[PDB]
This record gives sequence, C-alpha cells and structure tokens, in this order.
Amino acid sequence: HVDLTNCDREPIHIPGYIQPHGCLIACDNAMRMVLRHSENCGELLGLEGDLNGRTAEDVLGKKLVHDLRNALTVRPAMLPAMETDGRSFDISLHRYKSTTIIEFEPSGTARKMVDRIREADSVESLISRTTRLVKATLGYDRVMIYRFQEDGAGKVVSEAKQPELESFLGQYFPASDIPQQARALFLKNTLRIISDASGTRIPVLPAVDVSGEPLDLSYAHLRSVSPIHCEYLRNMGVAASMSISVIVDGALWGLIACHHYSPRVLSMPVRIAAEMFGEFFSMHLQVLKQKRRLDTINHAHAALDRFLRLAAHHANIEELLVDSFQDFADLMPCDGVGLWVGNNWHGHGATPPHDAIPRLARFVASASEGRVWATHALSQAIPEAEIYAGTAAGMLAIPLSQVKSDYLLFFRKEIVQNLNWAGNPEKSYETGPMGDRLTPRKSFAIWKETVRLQAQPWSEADREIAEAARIALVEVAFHHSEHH
Amino acid sequence: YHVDLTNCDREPIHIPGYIQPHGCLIACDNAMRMVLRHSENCGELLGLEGDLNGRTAEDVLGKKLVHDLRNALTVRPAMLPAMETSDGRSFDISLHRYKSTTIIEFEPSGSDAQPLGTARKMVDRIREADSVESLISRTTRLVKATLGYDRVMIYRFQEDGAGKVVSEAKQPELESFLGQYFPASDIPQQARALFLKNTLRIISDASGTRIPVLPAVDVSGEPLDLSYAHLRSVSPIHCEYLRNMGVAASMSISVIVDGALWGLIACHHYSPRVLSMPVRIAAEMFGEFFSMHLQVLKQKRRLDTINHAHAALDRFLRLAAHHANIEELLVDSFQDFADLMPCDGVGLWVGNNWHGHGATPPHDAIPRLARFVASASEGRVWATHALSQAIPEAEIYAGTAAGMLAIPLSQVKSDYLLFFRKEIVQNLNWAGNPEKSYETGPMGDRLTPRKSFAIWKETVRLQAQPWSEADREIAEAARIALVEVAFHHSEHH
Ligand SMILES: *C/C=C1/C(=C/C2=NC(=C\c3[nH]c(/C=C4/NC(=O)C(C=C)=C4C)c(C)c3CCC(=O)O)/C(CCC(=O)O)=C2C)NC(=O)[C@H]1C
Ligand SMILES: *C/C=C1/C(=C/C2=NC(=C\c3[nH]c(/C=C4/NC(=O)C(C=C)=C4C)c(C)c3CCC(=O)O)/C(CCC(=O)O)=C2C)NC(=O)[C@H]1C
Ligand SMILES: [Cl-]
Ligand SMILES: [Cl-]
Repeated sequence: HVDLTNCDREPIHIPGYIQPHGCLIACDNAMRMVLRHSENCGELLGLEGDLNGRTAEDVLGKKLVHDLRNALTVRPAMLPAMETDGRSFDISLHRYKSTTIIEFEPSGTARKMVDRIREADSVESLISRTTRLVKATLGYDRVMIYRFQEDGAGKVVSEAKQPELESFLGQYFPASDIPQQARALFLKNTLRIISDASGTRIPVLPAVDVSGEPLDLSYAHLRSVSPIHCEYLRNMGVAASMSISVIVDGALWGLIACHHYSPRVLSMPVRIAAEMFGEFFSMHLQVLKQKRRLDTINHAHAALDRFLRLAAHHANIEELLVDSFQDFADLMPCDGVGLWVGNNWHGHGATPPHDAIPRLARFVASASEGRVWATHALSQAIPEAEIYAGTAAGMLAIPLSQVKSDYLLFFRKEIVQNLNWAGNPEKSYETGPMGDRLTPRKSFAIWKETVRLQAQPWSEADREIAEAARIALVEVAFHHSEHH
Repeated sequence: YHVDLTNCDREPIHIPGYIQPHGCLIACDNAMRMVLRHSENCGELLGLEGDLNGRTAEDVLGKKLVHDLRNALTVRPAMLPAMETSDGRSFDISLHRYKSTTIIEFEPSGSDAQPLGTARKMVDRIREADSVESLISRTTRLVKATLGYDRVMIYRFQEDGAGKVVSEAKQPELESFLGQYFPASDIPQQARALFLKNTLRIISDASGTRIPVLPAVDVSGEPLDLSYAHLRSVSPIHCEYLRNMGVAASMSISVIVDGALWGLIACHHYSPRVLSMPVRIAAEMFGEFFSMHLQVLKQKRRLDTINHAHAALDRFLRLAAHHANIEELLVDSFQDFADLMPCDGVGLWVGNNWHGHGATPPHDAIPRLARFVASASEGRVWATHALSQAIPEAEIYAGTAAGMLAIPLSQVKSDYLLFFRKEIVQNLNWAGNPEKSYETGPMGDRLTPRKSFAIWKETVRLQAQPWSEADREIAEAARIALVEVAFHHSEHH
C-alpha cells in the first residue's frame, strides 16, 4: 500500500488497473493470443466470458486483427473510429516488454491552435497566450504551464482559469510532488489523461501472470492513477486532467497542465490534435529560447566591447572600475553587484554589508582555481552568511587577478524575496487520510523550506556571460600593462 | 524589346506575357467576378467556346467551382488537386491573388497519392541524417529516385552569390557537374527574388511553344504580373542555356536557411517532363523539411566546431601556465593552431622571426604582410581572401597563399599568428570532364556550363575561400586566449 513514506518509489507503471473510460486487451508479441484483459472489456466490447486464452482473431475478428497487425508495422499507434458488430471504437495500439497492448474507447484543430502561437516572438508571449488558447479550445476549467527549475521544482509560469477559482500563478511546488517515475513517464508520453479522479479503477485480469510478471502500462493511456495523486486532486476539487509534456533540448522543460473540476476526457481525435500542438509548442519554445539566449550573450559582448574601448583611454583602471562597476549589473540578472579591489569595497543594490566582504573574498580565493566561482546557497559555503541571506543568498565572483584577491561580485536575494505570487493566502483545502501534505498550500510551504537561504541558481548562460566579463577584464588589465 | 546578354541582368521575367503549355491560366478581378485575361489554350484545355474576356467567372467555370475557389481564397498560392469542373472532368487548380488580380491555373488531373504520404516517405529517409554532408549527399539520390528526373543537383550559394554543385545524382551517361561552380551572374537578381518567393519553379519544356496571355497588356496599359503563377513562361536566355546543355525540363526546390536562399535542389530532365500537382505539393513539403533539418545540422556542426576550439585553447592555457618561456612554447606549438579552423597553412611571426607549417608565403614575404596588417588592424583579428588586392606583390605566391587571417599577439609589437588558404582553384574537387563541349545558339558560348565555369574561375582568380563568421569567432577566441596566456605570464614572471 502506497503512503507518504514510500510514494517516492511507487511503481506507478505497474498499478494493475486502468481508468474506466476505456478497456484494455494485452496480447503476446505476435498478437496471436489474449493474455490479459481489463474486467470491463465484456461490457464495452460486447464479449462474454474470460477472454484470456482466446485467440486475438476470436476476440477481435479477422478484419480487425488484420488491421491492427498492419498498424503494428508502423509512439503508440492512434486509430480513431475503427470498425469492430459494426460499432466504432478509437483504438490505441503499442508493443512494449514483448506485450501488445490494445486500448479501446467508444468513438483542423491542431492547425488552428498552432496558427495562434506561431507568431509569438518571445518566450513570455508564447507561454502567456498558450494557457488562454488551450483553455478556450480544449474546454478545461484551468490550464497552467509549469517550468521546471534546476532542482526539479515546478514554477507556475502561466495560468488561464474560471473567474471563481483561486490562482496558483507564481507559485512553486517541490520536486517531490512529482516522483521520478512520473517524470520518466511524462518524458516517454506526450499526453497524460485522467478522466475521473474519483472514478473506480478497473482491474487488469490477471494483475500478475502465471510467470509472476506484472503488466507494464508505461505507454498505456488508460493506466490508472496513484491513490496519492487522486487524493491530491480531490483535495483541490479537481476531478480530471490532461498534461501535454514540453520537451526542450531532449528533456522535460515543463508541462501544460489542464485541470477540470468535473470529469472530462477528450476524444482521441482531439487528443491527437493536442499532441501535435504540444510538439509545435515545444519546438517554437526552443527556438524562442535560443534567440533570447543569443540576444543576451550578444548584449553582454557589446557592453564589454564598449568597456574595452573605454578603458583604452584611461590611465587609471581601478578608478574607471570604481566609476563603472554598477553597469556590470546589466550583464546578467542580479540584485546587487560590487567591486572588491585592494581591500576596498564598492557596492550597488542588494549586497552583504561592508564588513562581510573580506570573508567572502577569502573563501573564493580558497575555492576558485582562477575562473568564475558561483553559488546560490551562500550559507552552505559560509555559515555566517545566513545573517544577510535576506539581502544576498547567492554570489557569483569574477576574479580580477591571479596574484591578488580582487573580485567583481554579483549577488542575488533569497528566492522567496523575489516571489510574485498571485494566489490567496486565505484559501484552505479539505484533506483526506494522508493529511495536509497533499494540498497546494502545503506543497508551496514545503518548496519555500527547500529554498530557504538560497537564491535563483546562476544559469549556464549567466556563467558564460561571467566568463566573457572575466576575459574582457583580463584584456583590459593586459593592454594597460602593455602601455603605461 | 528583346533580351540579350547585354540586358538579361534586368530582364522583366515576372511579366513575359506568356505561359508554358502544360496548363492554362485565367486572370480575374480581385473578387473573381469577371474574366479579364486568359491564355490562348484555355479554349482547348477546358473546352470553352468564344472569347472568355468580359464573361463572369460563374459563366465560364460554373457557380459551384467559383464558389469553391472563392472559399479557398479565404482560407502561398492555394494548390487544389482534383477539382471537378462544370463538364465533370477533374483539374488540378492553383489559385492566388496578387496586384489586385486573381490568377487561376489549371492542369488536367491524373491519379495521385495524398501529398502528405508521399512527403512523409521522403522525409523519413533524411530525418535520421546526422551531418550536413550525409543530408546533402543522400538528398539528390532520394529526390532523383522519388521524382524520376535524369539529374538532381544541390547548389549552395557562396558569399559572392556564386553557386557550387555540392551534390549530384545522374544517369550514368551524363557528364558530371559535381564540384563545379557557376558565377552569380548566371542567376539574375529577379530570378533570385522569384526563387525566394516561390518554393518551386517548373519548366515543362525548354523548347515548348509559349502560349500568349490575352491580352498581354490590358486597356489601362498594365502587363500581367505572373510572379506567383507556376505556368509563367521562361526567359529565352535560360531556354537557350538549357537547350545547349541538352536539358529539356526542370524543377527547382528553393532551400531557405535563416530566412534567405541557401541554395537550390535542381532537377533536370533531358526530355520534356512535368510532375503532377500532388507530387509537387509533396516536393514542397520535403523542401521545407530539408531546409529545417539542414539548419539544425548546420547549427550542431557550428556548435561542435566552436566548442572544439574552446577546449583546445583551454588546454593551451593550462599548458602555458607551467611554461617559463611562452615564445618557445608557441614556436613548438603553433602548428597545432591550424586545427582550430579550415586552413592550408599557419605560421608564427614573432620578433622578426618566421616559423611556418603547411602552405604559407615565402620567408621573405612575411615582413611586408606583417607591416600591412599592423597598419590595417586596430588590434583585432584582420583577414582577407584576396591578398593581392591588399598587397599587389602577393600575386606571385597566390597559388600557395591567396588568403590570410592574422591574429595579433601584442599591441606594442607587430607579432602575429597567421593563417593561410590557397587560391580556391587549387582546392577544386571537380568530378567533371574537361573534354565535354557544348553546342551553342545565337547568343554564343556564354550560355554553356563550360564557359560559366571559366567565368567563375576568373571571378575568384587570386582569391581564397572567404573566412566565415565561425572562422572569425574562433580566431577571436584564440586572440583573447593568447592575451590571457601573456597576462598570466606577466603576473607570475
Ligand atoms: C510521494 C508522491 C507524491 C505525489 C505523486 C504524484 N504526483 C503526480 C503528479 C502531479 N502532482 C502535482 C502536484 C502539485 N503540487 C501543487 O502545488 C499543485 C498545484 C498547485 C499540484 C497539482 C503536479 C503538478 C503533478 C503533475 C500533473 C498535473 O499538474 O496535473 C503523480 C502522477 C499521477 C499520474 O498521472 O499518474 C504522482 C504519482 N504527489 C505528491 O504530492 C507527493 C506526496
Ligand atoms: C543575364 C542572364 C542570364 C541567365 C538567366 C537566367 N538563369 C536562370 C536560371 C539558372 N541558370 C543557371 C545556370 C547554370 N550555370 C551552370 O554552370 C549550370 C550548370 C552546370 C547552370 C544550370 C542555373 C543553375 C539556374 C537555376 C535553375 C536551375 O539550375 O535549373 C533564370 C531563371 C529561369 C526561370 O526559371 O524562369 C534566368 C532568367 N542565365 C545566364 O547564364 C545569364 C547570361
Ligand atoms: Cl507501493
Ligand atoms: Cl525558458
């Protein structure tokens, strides 16, 4: 039995149940024999008796088995409006772990949605409009986008909602809210469908076969839901969901999460459209993200080139840097910047106090090998840094010399200080047996604890810019030494 | 007016007044209410009697078809295969509006597969290519196999607008053009404009009788702008060129990278030939995918090359940190810098002493080069692919070194790391037959591949392959890495 002590390793790929909005037949790798079936196959497909040990041809008929075998030559195959008795079923077909899984549901959207995002020319504009578009088109009560942080936490970066709902915009949930196996399954599958968070699960018969093997439902869209997540949704009032996974650089960037406060499942044709939309969204996001990065790096290069040209006509470089250092804050996101040269401090924005800087400089001198050194958790490196964490919890240090402990220092505030949460601190949630852990309020509190005394991480882009600055300043120092 | 070699650079190829004979064309007002012009063959092709101009579109084409076409104009020219005409027959129709004119183009329908299926089969056979080279090599073979043309080439445009034949699939009896170049002037600016605006250009018959658009010039003195009409007739100049080659027909797919014309996939046939509209739609889809995949592969290759350079320069920095004598280290190491970017030679000029590796100017030539760079550079990288143009005397050694990229090593001494490239003609890898000759027409031998190639060679005589933006970025990284080696050296010694 799953609970809060073991939900981190819950084997959610092998639950032994499906959701009730479809039925499932598992055959051998050659689609010759029925090995397992969901208990609701009889009712849904109009079949009698234990289906296990009947041939696929027997159960499905000659035509359908032929058509499915053909589809299996060609991601699960999605076959809307297949003809069985002359009825229509939307069929999903795949093979995994030497098992053929057939899923049945009783039977230009993509182009229209894509056309409404393809002209977005910033990441911000893309993510803002997508929740609104998806909500209107797919008819869910709420649509959110989460962006995963470096530590795996999710940030709610976009939201469209019914006017009567509470807001989660600007909120974060901890990494632990989505277990590693769920993340694996959100990388492997574009869509995750939950038709009813209070729907009675349908057993796969048998759950464990004569060889002792569970049925791996990793790629089955009907796979049942963890009791943990069902309780979480029930506490929220959510009754149904569908996520579209967002893939950037071959990895899970985040989710488009659609939540409904009553049961809901989109027809397979619409799901296919949503999947196509998701692929386009991911690719457009990646392209916009690349452009933003390029522009930011080019901005830094341009600024540093201006600095190099400026410095060429200054006899006193220390003075120039005392007069100029504040401008370096524009190179990358930061809340403060400062110059530590010849044991003299010059600060701008949110920095540690004057008297704290020696200790920091000493620490970097010990820890660095003459390149950029950066942390988003100062107090972990330097316990006494805790006192000023409110002002400066993260530091990036650019060395100005290999023989002297002189630095250009960038700082960031504790991440909780920069929060822009649109939600309602008064909003409370009912709970079930597992208690308040499974509520947005507690999730948010847990996240805050995970990032206490910490700042926003220095990204790979931030570090590239810092390295550009380091080398630019080396050049300033060198050309000065050449002349003068 | 007659086009010839003196004025073909500005031939108004958008308004020829004719179409090709493999379809017919009707021009209507912007509302598709009235027929304003038609190709002379509309009568024969669509089975219409009487002068078409002045009649309503509904009269000529039937209310149903006009209704459908009007609908399509609401939802690039629209490509509408297998449209049912008033007499029950099927026509593939291309429909667009431009310069307040609606242009309807008709071809008899054949039997065709869905475009998306044809395109998917092609795309599946390139989508797994994981280098630009592999993509480019396989695409001519695939396109030739799918489309059934006698030759398929890919051209990549050079910085100067010249085309290089970078891939070829051909009938065994044909001559090869692989590794050949044609000069920029072989494709006039307006032709380039129309290859940016139109994914496909179709020529069914380079010796086909042109069909007049009636009237060529309307009552108001206006010609019909056929910029986006697929049936638009072909310049006599190019028709002559094709005939000299023995080519009777062609189709090009434009390749768009970073919003501009990267090059073409050019299909040539030695007998009159045209693809069905459904296959043309598939080709367009393939072209779009090809362009995107190329861009992705090109980005990866660039990233790999920059990262390779950074890794090498980082190794050099770490190496230099434990060397008391940096000049000595460079004297022993400089040849390795040739691996940073494409070059035929590299050398170190320090303290009026030369060390060279590969193809470089002679020892005696280096002082003049360094003095020139010193006067021409503001302390950043300086590079040319045309040394003789900067330094007349460099002509003597252009075969060995026609291009130079100079990295300054000091702001107070004219010390440099120099990269060189041979004259581009020296690095040709032409698979063609020097004894292959071409017949000519009235315009003479200008309009032949042999003369095109000779003209190109003249345009790049004494010149090397240009130093690319990537090359220049790598050079800049090397410059600042060497600044850093010098600075840290001064810090400790
Ligand atoms: C130890 C196990 C836990 C757990 C399991 C699972 N969570 C799954 C999905 C999921 N959970 C959340 C959590 C949220 N925290 C918030 O603050 C918030 C909203 C304000 C939510 C919804 C999210 C965001 C997700 C992703 C899906 C979605 O957003 O709809 C999950 C997968 C279920 C499935 O699809 O099979 C499992 C399993 N949840 C916990 O809270 C911990 C204790
Ligand atoms: C002053 C005008 C000239 C001219 C006009 C046009 N050329 C057009 C297309 C074209 N021409 C070439 C030329 C080649 N040079 C070679 O060496 C070679 C093969 C080995 C060729 C084919 C090319 C490559 C192209 C692009 C199309 C293709 O490759 O099939 C053109 C457009 C015609 C149209 O489609 O309407 C015009 C106009 N050609 C000249 O040579 C100069 C004098
Ligand atoms: Cl468990
Ligand atoms: Cl992002």
